[PDB]
Amino acid sequence: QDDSTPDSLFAGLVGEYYGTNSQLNNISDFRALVDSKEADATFEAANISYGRGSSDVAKGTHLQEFLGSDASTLSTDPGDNTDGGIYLQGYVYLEAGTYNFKVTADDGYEITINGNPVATVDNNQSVYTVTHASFTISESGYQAIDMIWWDQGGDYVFQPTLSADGGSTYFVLDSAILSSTGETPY
Ligand SMILES: OC[C@H]1O[C@@](CO)(O[C@H]2O[C@H](CO)[C@@H](O)[C@H](O)[C@H]2O)[C@@H](O)[C@@H]1O
Ligand SMILES: [Ca+2]
Ligand SMILES: [Ca+2]
Ligand SMILES: [Ca+2]
Ligand SMILES: [Ca+2]
Ligand SMILES: [Ca+2]
Ligand SMILES: [Ca+2]
Ligand SMILES: [Ca+2]
Repeated sequence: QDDSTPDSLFAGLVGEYYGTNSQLNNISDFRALVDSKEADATFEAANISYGRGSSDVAKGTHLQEFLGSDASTLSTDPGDNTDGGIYLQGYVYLEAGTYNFKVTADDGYEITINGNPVATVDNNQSVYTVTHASFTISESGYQAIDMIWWDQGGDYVFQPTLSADGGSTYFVLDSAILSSTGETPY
């Protein structure tokens, strides 16, 4: 806790959605959007496997469809924009050891753990899956995590999977291991 507002405890990350009518070309553009205003909607990101869909995430009900099982936690239904994206933050339970992400996305994204980038695509792209380099966790427990992802338009998908076993199996980040505050969710 770091202010005077109690924070919701749930098995997920704290999600924020931002839309814009400017072009998002890269991570910097999306982070600047996040900095520029209050979120257009908030949600609980408890099953981080979104899309795929078409015809712009920021239009109509496409965000709801993209978020799927998480859309019932939306604070509002945003109005139309051309471009948009999400900012997720909270905690993930990981034992000490080596891990790596494998992420399918359109457009780009950045994932950080304990403040260090561990999976980055700093550009727009049609759907593509990257196997990212491995990283280490020094101490078992809840690790800080954040993610950004955006859609510049067109198709959209975001599925960042994680392997604990050297790339032999991967899992989606979901309510089994996510925490919004770092306390244990029940
Ligand atoms: O290559 C850009 C070109 O492809 C289209 C096809 O619909 O968009 C694709 O590529 C974009 C990244 O440049 C993705 O954002 C998009 O989702 C994907 O459909 C066109 O919009 C543009 O012709
Ligand atoms: Ca607080
Ligand atoms: Ca903001
Ligand atoms: Ca809408
Ligand atoms: Ca879905
Ligand atoms: Ca739901
Ligand atoms: Ca655009
Ligand atoms: Ca796109």
